[PDB]
Amino acid sequence: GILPAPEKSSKVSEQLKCCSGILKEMFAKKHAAYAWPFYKPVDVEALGLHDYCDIIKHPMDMSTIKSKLEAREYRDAQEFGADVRLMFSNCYKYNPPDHEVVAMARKLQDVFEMRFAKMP
Ligand SMILES: O=C(NO)c1ccc(-c2csc3c(=O)cc(N4CCOCC4)oc23)cc1
Repeated sequence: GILPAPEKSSKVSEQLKCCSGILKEMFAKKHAAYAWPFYKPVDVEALGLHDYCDIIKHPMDMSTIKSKLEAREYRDAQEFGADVRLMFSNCYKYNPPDHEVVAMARKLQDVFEMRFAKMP
């Protein structure tokens, strides 16, 4: 009489799974030509990015987003899409428009939005 056993069902498994294959596709060798910088966290030291810490308050990398997935730390794809768009925005936030890394970020983001938006 009380027992509701109610909840927005799983399916999000199918989301986070689909959110996966995206990233798995995002790591693809064909997209390597512009995905490789974003594979691992930016080495401000090795890259000498003196002010990247003062600006990028919440840096993100594809490797970092990948770990949260395996950790089931993402509630849903919207959380998942946020870290990704968090990754790019930093590329946009830190550097000038005409820079190459932005161009690499954009073509990578283009692949993302297509598969991402075409989730059911
Ligand atoms: O040379 C490399 N590996 O051997 C390398 C280079 C760049 C990155 C990278 C990924 S994201 C990101 C970023 O946000 C801004 C910047 N810059 C802003 C100035 O132009 C050159 C760099 O470096 C990155 C990662 C690895």
